[PDB]
Amino acid sequence: HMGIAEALKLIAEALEVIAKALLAIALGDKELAKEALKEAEEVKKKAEKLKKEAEKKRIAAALALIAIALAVIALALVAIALGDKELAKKAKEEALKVLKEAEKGYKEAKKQGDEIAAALYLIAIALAAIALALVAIALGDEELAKKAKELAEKVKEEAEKRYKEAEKQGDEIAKALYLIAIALAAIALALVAIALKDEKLAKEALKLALEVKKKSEEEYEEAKKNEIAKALYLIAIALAAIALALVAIALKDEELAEEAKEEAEKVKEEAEKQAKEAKEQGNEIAKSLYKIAISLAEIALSLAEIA
Repeated sequence: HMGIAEALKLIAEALEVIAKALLAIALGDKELAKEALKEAEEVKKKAEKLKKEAEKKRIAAALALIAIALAVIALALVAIALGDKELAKKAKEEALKVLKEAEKGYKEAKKQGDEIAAALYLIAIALAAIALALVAIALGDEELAKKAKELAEKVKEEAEKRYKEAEKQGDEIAKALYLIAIALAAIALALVAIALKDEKLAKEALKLALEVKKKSEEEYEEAKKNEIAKALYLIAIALAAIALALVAIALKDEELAEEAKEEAEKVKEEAEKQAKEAKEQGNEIAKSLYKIAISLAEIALSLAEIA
């Protein structure tokens, strides 16, 4: 309850560091990169702290690890911004450590039958593939991009199958979290297409993002008649807009970049509206998630202007 809210706060903070690290890449602004770097290690330390507390007491532990994975992603971006091979190699170590913690926590969450914690660990696995995809870009590592690609395909196939089993359980939060995982899988694929200069894989990631976008939009109005599953469907839509912008970057397509930017503006409006409503009614976890959705729309806009 309280440990969940601390984790969501940190996840929001890390998303702000990622937005800053992204802008530093666009502008070549190294002061911005050093700044984000200090913020991302502050976040990772606080997140590494909350992960021990929640384990020594499960949903907040996976949320703490998500924050760690998001901090590691900001590290990989800063390494791209500064051209720092040492930092990239540090991000590689940090990401594999996340991948190990998220594979173990995912394994026992399926045995224990904890559907939300499993969906949350599966998300952290997808975050690890994203981080590895960025380390591949920084280092020029083809084999690491292939490792990332194979990771993202496993997440996709398993999130799709576990999503249909959450439809048969009436677990709408897990249904949203598995949609988010498929959206993160599309993000990892567009990054690997960028890293490999691969056009067929970007066309693949594009078909995947459009599938998630259509499904998350439908599930969002269905949930509108939860308030948490509602905000999670919005996050999924924001994450799909991020993948569209990435494919607009990888294919050098401007109509796709305009379409990605227009969806990001649409989600932002809806999230601001919903967050206003959740604030007045005291839906603190929902307000947190709508906050997270605005952050993701901001990241999508950054990429959309880079394209």
